Amino acid sequence: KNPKSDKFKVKRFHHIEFWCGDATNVARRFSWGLGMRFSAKSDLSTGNMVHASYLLTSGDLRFLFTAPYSPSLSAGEIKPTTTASIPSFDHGSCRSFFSSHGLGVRAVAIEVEDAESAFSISVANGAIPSSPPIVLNEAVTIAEVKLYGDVVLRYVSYKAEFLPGFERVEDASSFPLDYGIRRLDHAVGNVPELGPALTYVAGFTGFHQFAEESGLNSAVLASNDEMVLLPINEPVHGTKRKSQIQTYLEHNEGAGLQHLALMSEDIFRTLREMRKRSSIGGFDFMPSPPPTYYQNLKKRVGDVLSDDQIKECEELGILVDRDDQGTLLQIFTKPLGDRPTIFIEIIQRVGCMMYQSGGCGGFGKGNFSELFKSIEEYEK
Amino acid sequence: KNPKSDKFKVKRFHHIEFWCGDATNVARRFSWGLGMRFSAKSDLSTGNMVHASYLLTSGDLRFLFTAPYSPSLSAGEIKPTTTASIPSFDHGSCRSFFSSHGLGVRAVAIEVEDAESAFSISVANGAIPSSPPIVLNEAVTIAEVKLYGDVVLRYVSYKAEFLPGFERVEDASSFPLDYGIRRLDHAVGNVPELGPALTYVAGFTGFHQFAEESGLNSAVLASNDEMVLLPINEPVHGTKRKSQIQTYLEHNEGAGLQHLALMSEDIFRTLREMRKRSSIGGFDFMPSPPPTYYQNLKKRVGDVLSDDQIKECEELGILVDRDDQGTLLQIFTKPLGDRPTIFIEIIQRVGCMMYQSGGCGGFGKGNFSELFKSIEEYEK
Ligand SMILES: Cc1c(C(=O)C2=C(O)CCCC2=O)ccc2c1C(=O)N(Cc1ccc(C(F)(F)F)cc1)CC(=O)N2C
Ligand SMILES: Cc1c(C(=O)C2=C(O)CCCC2=O)ccc2c1C(=O)N(Cc1ccc(C(F)(F)F)cc1)CC(=O)N2C
Ligand SMILES: [Co+2]
Ligand SMILES: [Co+2]
Repeated sequence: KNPKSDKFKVKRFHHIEFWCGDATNVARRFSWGLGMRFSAKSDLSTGNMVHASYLLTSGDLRFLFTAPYSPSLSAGEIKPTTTASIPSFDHGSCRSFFSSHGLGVRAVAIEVEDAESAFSISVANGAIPSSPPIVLNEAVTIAEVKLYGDVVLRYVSYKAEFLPGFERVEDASSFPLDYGIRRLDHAVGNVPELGPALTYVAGFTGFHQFAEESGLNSAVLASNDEMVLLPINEPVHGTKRKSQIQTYLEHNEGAGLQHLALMSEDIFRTLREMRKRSSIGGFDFMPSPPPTYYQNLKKRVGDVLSDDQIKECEELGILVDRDDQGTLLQIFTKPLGDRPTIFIEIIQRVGCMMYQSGGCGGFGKGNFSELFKSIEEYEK
Repeated sequence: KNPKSDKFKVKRFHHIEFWCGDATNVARRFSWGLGMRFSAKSDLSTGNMVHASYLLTSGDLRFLFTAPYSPSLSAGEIKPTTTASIPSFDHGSCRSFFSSHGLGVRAVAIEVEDAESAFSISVANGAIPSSPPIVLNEAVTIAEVKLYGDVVLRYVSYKAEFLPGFERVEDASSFPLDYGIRRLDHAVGNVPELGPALTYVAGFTGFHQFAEESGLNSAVLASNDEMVLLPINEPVHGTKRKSQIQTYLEHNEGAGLQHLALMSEDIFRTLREMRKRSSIGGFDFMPSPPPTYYQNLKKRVGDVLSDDQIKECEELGILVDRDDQGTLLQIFTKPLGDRPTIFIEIIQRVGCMMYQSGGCGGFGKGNFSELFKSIEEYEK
């Protein structure tokens, strides 16, 4: 059931902002590893004396990487005279975030009809404000509320690129990489206590719960058309193997964003291209399932995937799960940086055609059991 | 003249250590951009709860990238019980370094006969101690003194890999990249005042001055066999164009390492390979000289380089300078990270055969004049 209870008009995921120590090196690594092109910048060369911010895009997916300059460059500025292009940025907040959590997501940004109204309604309904609505060049409004940990939910609304004060990137440094990634499917938080986290976020958004022994409990919040999807996990303590959610919270110094799931238009091509680059600057993937997992795929999805398509999943280490509505192909990277905290998921969904409805096939929760069983069977 | 006045036995450059916010992303970017292989690690997977450190190698060149974990992982440790593999590491020092200077070189490490003796003699002769000699697994001794700014000169000595507590990297993640870089030729500091910097460093090492209108004054300190080369620059103020040394000091928050010069066995292949990767995760190069510069090469080095070899320099943007002893091919990257501070030089030297003596052909100081003249001529 979908009660369509959003308290303001939400459109789509807009961008994800990483707070970094050095934005240049993270952005270049991510660009090569994920096949995202450099699309926009705001830095010293554009008159920004406060922060360096680089935008990568692939389809509709937008990854922003931001780091502070020396405060001495902007010491004479005040907020009314700032050269920052993102007015919510603060040197001390950014350094404190990074020192506490390491490399990770500061902002999950969604596009809304009216960022000022979304902010006001959110705070009226319990959201903890983080940055008030600020209108940029009479063209874009941006506002921020706390989501979980030190992650903010950022509202952006457009009267009619990316943000005022960003410049389009010179063609020569804009190499048109593309491994097939097209949009952000969902963004997932880890928290110590799921209940209070859900109540808080659903309280101020009106997002509804989307319909759904090893590590976690989780629930998913969704916008009216279920295209903005925000799962949240909590640990399940005193287990046989240690909870990966608890490990996250230990190494992250508390709650934060756990993973970003990136939809591909062709998950086979995306994984071929990403895996070719794992050991030359790109991303590594989690250890692949045993061959028993792929033999068991025939009985589970043999009506969705051909034998060749199942063998292609096996070559690439792709996992498969299935709803009553549709089927999910997914795979997980190793952690994106030094700490065993944030990672990326690549996904593609099949079914639920009307356009494809959001969350078709679920989130792969069946693959916890299915992986465990396949490895026990492979021990044989 | 070389008075061979080293106060202790110095062998060669050993490694360069970058202090990072996230060592993983910097190391992966550098590996792809420079063609260096992952050779060793010390991190959570090796029992290090303090710092993540990744070693890249190309020939004899060794680049170490280090970042701190959450102090909470090691809160119960004391120095006698530390799990750090580099005992001089300190969470607060590293975060303060990075917040102040951004991504850059913390340690210029040279191999010596006896790191404890080099440390004692250095401090007896005016060196400011930074980390005392510490013997690692009865096998390697490491000690540190201040060089300039927050950069340390690190002494390492071996009784008989890399460091105890580092593990050799699993083959699969060790892709054998190689664009031809073979060793560190020189490492260059920027300081506000050259005189006091020279007197200090030459005072405690016994390094001698190596024989040599636009931005700087500089001098070069050299070990007995002139294979350890440490140039130092100061700004020249009140100039037509602004001093690049002064710009460095402003954006770096004071003195620090300006550039690393990396010798290639085949600078043509290195630059072909690096330039292919500039816009897909690698490094960019400074704007190339005008064609007049390459026409002027015939009169300057036409007895060293063929016309084809001169045309190959032109295709790759390589600069050329010449001593009375030998000839230098060189080129400079754009800054390695967000700030206009540290960059890399790629070099190859021709002449001075006996092995090749250190510093053959100089450091390219003639290319300041030669670049200016060529651009004025190209304005035509
Ligand atoms: C996160 C995740 C999802 C997932 O998408 C999801 C939602 O979207 C919302 C509902 C709840 C949820 O879990 C689905 C399947 C899944 C994992 C998973 O996390 N794992 C471990 C794992 C550990 C450590 C690391 C790293 F080392 F990188 F930190 C990466 C993956 C292992 C594994 O076997 N299955 C099958
Ligand atoms: C550093 C340097 C050397 C050099 O090697 C050297 C020694 O080894 C010791 C003696 C003194 C010294 O200078 C040699 C030639 C040279 C430069 C040079 O720096 N430049 C500018 C330049 C600005 C900014 C940036 C960056 F934006 F990346 F910060 C990179 C290069 C411009 C240029 O035209 N010539 C010709
Ligand atoms: Co997921
Ligand atoms: Co140089």
